Amino acid sequence: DWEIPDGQITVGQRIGSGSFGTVYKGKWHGDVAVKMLNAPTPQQLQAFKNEVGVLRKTRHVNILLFMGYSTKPQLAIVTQWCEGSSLYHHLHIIETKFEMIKLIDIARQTAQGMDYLHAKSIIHRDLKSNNIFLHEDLTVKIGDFGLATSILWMAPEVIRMQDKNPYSFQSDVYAFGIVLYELMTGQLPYSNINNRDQIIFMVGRGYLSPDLSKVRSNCPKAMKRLMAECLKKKRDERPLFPQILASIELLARS
Ligand SMILES: CNc1ncc2cc(-c3cc(NC(=O)NCCC(C)(C)C)c(F)cc3C)c(C)nc2n1
Repeated sequence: DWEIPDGQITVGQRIGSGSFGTVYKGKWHGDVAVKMLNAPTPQQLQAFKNEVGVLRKTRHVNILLFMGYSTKPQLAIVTQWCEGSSLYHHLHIIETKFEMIKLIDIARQTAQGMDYLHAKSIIHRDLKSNNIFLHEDLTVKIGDFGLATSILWMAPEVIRMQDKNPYSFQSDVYAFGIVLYELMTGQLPYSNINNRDQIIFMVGRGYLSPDLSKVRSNCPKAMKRLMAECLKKKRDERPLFPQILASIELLARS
């Protein structure tokens, strides 16, 4: 079992809070991250069993490591502690300038993790650079580091919400396409539009899409074509991760 026996965790500094939990740094055989999700309602009890259920199906280096869960006093999920910042932070907050080979490597490791989740029939549903951690500044850890459950990474069919369920291996691929655009541009899509509602309406109709012409000239053609393919408006034109990963792997070998 992964139940952490009671009172073994030394909860330290609070890292963040939102409507759906509070996250702390803890001590449990070393540093850990602890997310505490509250007396708990049945909506909350169910979301807890779901996240635990999904986490415990994963053992891969590019996916954040689940370590256990506590049930009392509060519902809590315990994972490894990550050191450093999200890809979002590096690209758009402290604007780190990475060597092309490092951008491509970030791309590779994210594709590795996603390929993995999908091999297990796990749809992420919220992949964004903010949920890509660069641990030790070198290793990608995909998780969900947010506390609020996000439109720039949302596939057109997700926005319309007309074919519901709209989430699919392919909506994840789209999001990943938006991550590659960030990698290869240093920027978020649609930065010259300052109106959320319109981006929403325009992406969902296919009126607006990421400006691929902004892609750095030192980016390999093959990476640019991969981006355009992932970003495809009609979901089943998008490659899946086995194909996505093989491409990044192929181009890196050059
Ligand atoms: C800042 N460092 C750091 N390290 C580790 C961190 C770990 C988490 C975290 C994240 C999750 N959830 C989580 O990552 N869910 C998505 C998993 C999936 C990719 C398999 C679909 C959790 F259940 C518990 C915790 C503690 C969070 C929210 N933030 C973290 N922050």
